[PDB]
Amino acid sequence: MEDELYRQSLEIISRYLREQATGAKDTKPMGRSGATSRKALETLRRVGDGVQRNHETAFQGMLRKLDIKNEDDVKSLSRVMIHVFSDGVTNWGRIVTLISFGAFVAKHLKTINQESSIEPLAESITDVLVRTKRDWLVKQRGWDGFVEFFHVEDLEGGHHHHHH
Repeated sequence: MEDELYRQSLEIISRYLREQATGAKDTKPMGRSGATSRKALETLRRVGDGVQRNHETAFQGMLRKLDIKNEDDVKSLSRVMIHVFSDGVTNWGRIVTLISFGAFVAKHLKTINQESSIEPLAESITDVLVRTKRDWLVKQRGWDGFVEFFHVEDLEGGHHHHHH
């Protein structure tokens, strides 16, 4: 029921959530795009951790009244995930914030034994991503554009904001 682009992104996000949940690094290969998914994953984990550090005090504020006890709560998280992009602006950092918050909830899920909820949660992250940022993903090469924007394997700058 997915797209090729959906499966690749789903795999990347799925791994990061499982790694954060298990408190360790995973062993699986990267989905579809060997290099793109690799560079995307390592960038996601390094910057996502930082986002969690500064945002943790904020996320816990909602997480306490959320507490996912079944997939239906994840379906509710989807509504929040949509609002995470409702800023109107671009900011690839929000893409990171989406996946980072997903991992932040995922680690809580494994803590409460709800690991089965983590995977459909990762699908929810990818679902909203592909639902609203579909065109941006392919047009700006999403993951390839993500790594240059945050300047990991980049040597130019990535930043080139133009409004019209």
